[PDB]
Amino acid sequence: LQIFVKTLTGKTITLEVEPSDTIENVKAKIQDKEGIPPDQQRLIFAGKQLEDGRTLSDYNIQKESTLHLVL
Ligand SMILES: [Cl-]
Repeated sequence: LQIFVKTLTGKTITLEVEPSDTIENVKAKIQDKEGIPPDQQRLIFAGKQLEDGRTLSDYNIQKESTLHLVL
């Protein structure tokens, strides 16, 4: 599954994940890519706040979906 994550400057991160990856797993991938600590990351998809212990499939996140890092 390929997804995009936009940082707070609009920089695009491209990630490879599985549909049942947790948001915690995605946060670790963003940390590796950009150095942003997971506890400072807050992710939104289609206006929905994503929780660390839930999965991408729980939120209907699909191929080429874009997630946003927010304050
Ligand atoms: Cl896992």
